Amino acid sequence: SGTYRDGLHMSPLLARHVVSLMDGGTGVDGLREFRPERDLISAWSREEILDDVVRHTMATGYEFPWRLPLEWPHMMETFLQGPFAELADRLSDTYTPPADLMTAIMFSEREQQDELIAYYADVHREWH
Amino acid sequence: VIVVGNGVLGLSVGVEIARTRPDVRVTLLGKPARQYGATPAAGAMLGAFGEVTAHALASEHGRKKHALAVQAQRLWPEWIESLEATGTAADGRIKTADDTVVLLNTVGHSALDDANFAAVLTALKEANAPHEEIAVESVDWIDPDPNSRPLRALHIEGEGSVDSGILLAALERSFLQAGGRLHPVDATEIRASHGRVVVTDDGDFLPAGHVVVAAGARSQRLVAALPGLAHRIPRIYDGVGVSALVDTWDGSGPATVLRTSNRAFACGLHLVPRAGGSVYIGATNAVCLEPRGAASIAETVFLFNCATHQLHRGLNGSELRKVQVGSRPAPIDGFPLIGGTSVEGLWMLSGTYRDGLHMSPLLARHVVSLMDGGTGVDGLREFRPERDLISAWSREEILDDVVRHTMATGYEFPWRLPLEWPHMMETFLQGPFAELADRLSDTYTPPADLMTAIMFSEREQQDELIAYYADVHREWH
Amino acid sequence: DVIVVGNGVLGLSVGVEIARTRPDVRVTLLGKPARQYGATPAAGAMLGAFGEVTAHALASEHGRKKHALAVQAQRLWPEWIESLEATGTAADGRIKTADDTVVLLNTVGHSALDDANFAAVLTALKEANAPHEEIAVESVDWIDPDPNSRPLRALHIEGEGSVDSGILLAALERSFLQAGGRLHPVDATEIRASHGRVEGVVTDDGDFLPAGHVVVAAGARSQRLVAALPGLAHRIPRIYDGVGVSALVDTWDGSGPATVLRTSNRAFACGLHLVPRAGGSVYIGATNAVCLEPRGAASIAETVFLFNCATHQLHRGLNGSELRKVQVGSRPAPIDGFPLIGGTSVEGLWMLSGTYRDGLHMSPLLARHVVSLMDGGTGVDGLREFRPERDLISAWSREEILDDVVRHTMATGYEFPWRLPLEWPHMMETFLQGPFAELADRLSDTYTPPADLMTAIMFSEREQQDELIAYYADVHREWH
Ligand SMILES: Cc1cc2nc3c(=O)[nH]c(=O)nc-3n(C[C@H](O)[C@H](O)[C@H](O)COP(=O)(O)OP(=O)(O)OC[C@H]3O[C@@H](n4cnc5c(N)ncnc54)[C@H](O)[C@@H]3O)c2cc1C
Ligand SMILES: Cc1cc2nc3c(=O)[nH]c(=O)nc-3n(C[C@H](O)[C@H](O)[C@H](O)COP(=O)(O)OP(=O)(O)OC[C@H]3O[C@@H](n4cnc5c(N)ncnc54)[C@H](O)[C@@H]3O)c2cc1C
Ligand SMILES: Cc1cc2nc3c(=O)[nH]c(=O)nc-3n(C[C@H](O)[C@H](O)[C@H](O)COP(=O)(O)OP(=O)(O)OC[C@H]3O[C@@H](n4cnc5c(N)ncnc54)[C@H](O)[C@@H]3O)c2cc1C
Ligand SMILES: NCC(=O)N[C@@H]1[C@H](O)[C@@H](OC(N)=O)[C@@H](CO)O[C@H]1/N=C1\N[C@@H]2[C@H](O)CNC(=O)[C@H]2N1
Ligand SMILES: NCC(=O)N[C@@H]1[C@H](O)[C@@H](OC(N)=O)[C@@H](CO)O[C@H]1/N=C1\N[C@@H]2[C@H](O)CNC(=O)[C@H]2N1
Repeated sequence: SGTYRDGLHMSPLLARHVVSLMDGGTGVDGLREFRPERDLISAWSREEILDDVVRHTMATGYEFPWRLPLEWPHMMETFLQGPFAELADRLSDTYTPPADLMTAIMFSEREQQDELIAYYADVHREWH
Repeated sequence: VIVVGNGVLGLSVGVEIARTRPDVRVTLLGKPARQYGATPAAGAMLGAFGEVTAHALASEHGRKKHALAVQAQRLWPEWIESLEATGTAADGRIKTADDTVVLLNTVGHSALDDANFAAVLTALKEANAPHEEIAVESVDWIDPDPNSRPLRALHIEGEGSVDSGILLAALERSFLQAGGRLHPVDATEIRASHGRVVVTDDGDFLPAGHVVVAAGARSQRLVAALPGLAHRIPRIYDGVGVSALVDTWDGSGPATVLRTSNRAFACGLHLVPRAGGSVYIGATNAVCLEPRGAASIAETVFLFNCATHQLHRGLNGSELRKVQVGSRPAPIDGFPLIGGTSVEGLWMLSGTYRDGLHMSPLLARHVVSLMDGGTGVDGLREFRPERDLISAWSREEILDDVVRHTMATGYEFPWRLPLEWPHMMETFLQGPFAELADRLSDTYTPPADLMTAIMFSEREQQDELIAYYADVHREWH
Repeated sequence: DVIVVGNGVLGLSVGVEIARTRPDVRVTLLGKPARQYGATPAAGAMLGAFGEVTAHALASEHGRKKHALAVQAQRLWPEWIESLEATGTAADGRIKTADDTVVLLNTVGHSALDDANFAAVLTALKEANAPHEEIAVESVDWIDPDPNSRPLRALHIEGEGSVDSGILLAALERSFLQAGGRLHPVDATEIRASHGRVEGVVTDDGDFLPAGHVVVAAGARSQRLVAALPGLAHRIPRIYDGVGVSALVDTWDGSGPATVLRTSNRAFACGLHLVPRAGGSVYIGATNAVCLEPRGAASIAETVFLFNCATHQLHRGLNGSELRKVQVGSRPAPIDGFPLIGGTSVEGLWMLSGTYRDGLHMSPLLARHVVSLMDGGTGVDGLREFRPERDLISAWSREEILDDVVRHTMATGYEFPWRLPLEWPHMMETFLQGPFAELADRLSDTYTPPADLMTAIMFSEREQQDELIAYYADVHREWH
């Protein structure tokens, strides 16, 4: 599971991998990293993800595509940085959600954000 | 008597001093270039009811300003008669229209345009002013883009316009006729000693027992060099305004002023009729911490786009005669600086922002009455030039207003964007403006027009304002 | 005595060349400092050769000749500038403002113009062995476009540059005086000829100036001036006003690009370009509308369109930059789409006009051509077809022009750029064909106006259309 955009494409390879593991083999070399039972992976710095989430947020405008005064995109770029930086810091000292999930958390209810702070904390206690 | 400044205010007080005191020599300073001059860039509308906003009529200070504008309106017919009397047919007519039509369209924020249309209607009813809501199909001349068209229209009777250029010529002519002397140089410094009252930019010195400062946006910078007055006269900034003269495709023009209510950050759309197949369109407004003598591309495009879509598509193929730029004197606390000073013989007539020209006859009569030992006009006492910064609104009201006006710049464009985006911008604008207001001062909050300028200024310019606000608190509290 | 009528780039350029190569003769140049309707002072200006290439131009014999002349003109510019700057000092300023041009391809226009014209420019550069390369858009210096208006392809053309048209005019005036030329700041009212020879020029102050040579380079007024002579009303092709709007902008930070920045030519010979200037200024242009009467002022529409394209397609920083000046000049727009260069049936009467978008670029070559002809030479080979005294050229079939005028009409939509329901462009394509086909058939059995002029005629008054039907008929009777 957790194949997001390309499980269907990878299906023949992923199926062969799991069957090899079930038969006492090692399957496909690179897939060991993606063991289902693991600490949350941190593939990017908080800094990389905060740049990415602001860039992707701005991209939702250009993809529409919007038409607006030329000052406005510069205003939105600078006023988006603070709130996303604040959310990332509030969520966990160690884990940063990738951009796709961070925007969903940003626009979720306070209760759902607090539940994620608890989840991230409980995962840290289990693995640190 | 020396009048410093050759705008509508300087020349209007100059004319009234010269006429009512034939004993005294009155000299008026300022150059024909009229650098940063608001008056020559003005249409201009004799704006009283047209200037009504919900926000203005919710503060005590705003309801006073409105009352003065209504009083000023009554002086205009005899003031024009008395200025045209010193000239001939060939000098042209000061008055270009008697009536104004206010248009409501959807090319703006509902939170400004809907509220302000209702407030104008209300203020007209309260004052028993002659007006009626008319069918949009009965408004003459206009040919808007259907997607930008008005759906409601308001005819205001006896609210009109003047040619600001013919007004200036008539004031100069009337000043000379009454014995005034025009010296085409700029004041560099006001000289005072032992608390009593000009060095000019050619090096000369002119003595006087009365100095009236009406130097538009430069008025406070000139008086603030005197001892203590740096933190006792409220700062005046440049409300930079862009307008245009257009020769219409067929030489036609509307019989009335055409306008919207005031829009984001005291911008607004209007067309003022002119003689000889020309129209005036205006006007943008941006508070700048340093003066600027040239229109931006953005200001030009916005003014032209609004006029062609919301007023007449015929303006699209019409010839651009002139792009005009002037500085509305923008007082830091949002109210004019009119009257006497702690220095004997030193008077100030400035910080009139959008409507100094309209109020000129009343403001001139007020200052002359004060100079002759009178009390002048009742309601103008609150606008003493030497004062603590007025706080006409709560920090909360101003933070709601600045976010609303910021959003309005979008709806006025008008923008097209995903429907989630306006909600995102509303919530993400609140924090930064709240943070700026708290950082600037514990006591003073700049009005919205100035707050947005401060928000997008350099850190050095923000820090300088924090020092200014602190020094003003120490002087007055 | 030689009299040059006109003080634009063409008049002054031929003036300089006559004065320099004939020190024996007195050369007098007419025209006032106001330069009313003057194309030259409103120009950036680009030394446009490859940048001016369109698919449509390079599909006609007459268009491939014009291109060849523009390539020839380019080779003269380095020595021409050297020879003009040599008569001045450092403090007079540099004529050259850039050496190179970047052509940008964005989607703020019709694919049928911009895609076809980008390919045609690339092809014409390859054919002429001109130094150039397709570069990464990320490697174009200075530009900061709106992402939705950004270029996705860019073409660096080496040795295709720009001049400050104002410093060029000053350097031409200076160089003219240095070579013994005399400037008389009045306008010609009338050319006098008798027994098929030039006598001289009546000026607007009432005076009469005698001469054995008169060169007319009065821009858009050139044909109206020569047509008063016997027979010539229907023997010299009419020139109209290609009214052009440009602007000088002081950039927010005093910066400017190192190269010319431009698109290919767009709807009705409009186009977007930025020409570098000294002292924190840039030139942006340029609109184009053929007008049947002259117009001295930009429209609101022209100003907004120029500013909107520059701020979105070139640099968003121009949005907050200060407008110094809106400039208006008249491109001399010949009715048959080709210049009027050379000799006349009247001895001593020469004409140098109808250069539309690229008179300034071709000036050194056109000046050398007319001087060679005046000295009994043949001048430049390819310029014979553009004799000023001619039947109207028919460089394209009526069919080609009707396809072109509809395509350019549609392009005015895509260049805005418009947003409308997807059925609407297909409806407009089909409903535009009939009216333009009807106009072309009504105007003449033989002559078809080029697209730029046809749209102007389409939206002119019935009286102005009828006058053109009479003109075209009178020209047919004179030549056929
Ligand atoms: C719009 C879209 C476009 C896509 N395009 C591509 C593409 O172009 N290329 C590509 O490679 N992939 C594409 N994908 C899919 C991507 O590859 C996925 O990662 C992949 O399909 C996941 O497959 P899955 O079998 O894990 O999950 P699913 O396809 O979701 O199958 C899981 C199934 O289990 C069932 N189920 C749930 N709970 C239970 C239960 N308790 N007991 C039994 N059954 C249960 C569900 O009903 C469902 O049928 C796309 C997906 C979407 C949504
Ligand atoms: C775009 C625009 C539109 C407007 N529209 C309207 C309208 O519709 N209705 C309306 O009522 N009003 C309008 N106004 C004007 C508004 O009322 C102003 O508040 C008013 O014009 C201010 O007049 P003033 O004499 O105080 O200043 P100004 O008109 O600026 O005159 C001050 C003069 O002092 C000169 N000066 C500066 N320094 C010195 C010095 N050291 N010595 C001497 N002289 C000096 C300046 O060059 C200038 O000429 C408009 C203004 C602008 C810019
Ligand atoms: C907006 C715009 C942009 C341009 N951009 C470019 C560019 O990027 N690159 C380029 O190569 N070229 C450019 N051009 C110019 C183009 O090449 C023109 O074809 C060229 O300038 C024509 O030169 P001219 O000397 O024939 O005309 P003009 O410049 O019009 O000169 C004619 C002069 O004669 C004067 N005159 C008129 N009547 C009389 C009379 N009776 N007697 C005496 N004098 C008279 C006029 O006032 C005028 O000054 C541009 C032009 C415009 C309008
Ligand atoms: N790039 C040239 C161009 O677009 N030509 C147009 C063209 O012929 C038709 O429009 C489309 N879109 O095809 C046409 C429909 O009326 O209007 C044209 N535009 C004009 N003509 C006006 C006059 O010269 C005076 N005032 C202006 O501002 C000019 N604007
Ligand atoms: N009606 C006033 C207004 O919209 N104010 C803007 C406002 O403060 C912010 O933008 C929004 N939309 O809220 C802000 C973000 O930089 O820009 C403001 N506008 C400007 N500042 C520029 C400078 O004065 C010089 N050149 C221009 O062209 C001016 N335009």
